[PDB]
Amino acid sequence: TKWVLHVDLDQFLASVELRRRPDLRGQPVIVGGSRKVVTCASYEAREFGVHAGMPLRAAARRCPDATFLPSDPAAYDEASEQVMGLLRDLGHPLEVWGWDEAYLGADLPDESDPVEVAERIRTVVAAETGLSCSVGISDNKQRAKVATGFAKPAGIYVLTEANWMTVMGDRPPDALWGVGPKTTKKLAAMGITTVADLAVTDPSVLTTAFGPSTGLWLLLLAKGGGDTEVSS
Repeated sequence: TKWVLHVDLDQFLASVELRRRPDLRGQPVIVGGSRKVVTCASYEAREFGVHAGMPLRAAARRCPDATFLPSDPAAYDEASEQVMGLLRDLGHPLEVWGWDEAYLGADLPDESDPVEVAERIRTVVAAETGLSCSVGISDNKQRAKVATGFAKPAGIYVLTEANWMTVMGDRPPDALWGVGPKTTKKLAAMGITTVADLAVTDPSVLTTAFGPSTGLWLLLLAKGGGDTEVSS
């Protein structure tokens, strides 16, 4: 059996800063750089509606008691390379995206539980770097990344054909990875508001609205499919 695991570091920039400044643990921390915007908001800060991308002044308005730290890219680079090297050295095909994400493939004995590979990944990363990460598990990239959302924070989650529709069916199309807000507004205008509805929509409805290939890709995503090749 061929599996795909997606690894995502928890509140990466903030976590790296907390190494350098332990006193701040458990408190609203906001990292800001490049007019300056939020580059990473700690989970505590997010409870106040603060999110990556927003201007710092607007962030201060929402979380007056937060501690603002200057962005330090070179430390984030270093911290990421360490983690990525650690992932690569496990021997599986690996594909790195940005600083905090990676997809890795694992061809496993039909009986082996993939969750064990995920528990070792979490342990290695935590033991060697102090950082927590979450791991999504499936048989393609997109579904694995969606699985990661349910694993947050500091967790592991498995999404396959068995539980896919039960977990996703009633959610809006934008819960799918690869389907954004603009596409889901266009879909709402055509009377399509859940993943289950999109999954059984007639191909022609989608292809005339989004073109021949995009129409079909939306069906594949909604059925839980996606890219299967990781390739290092």
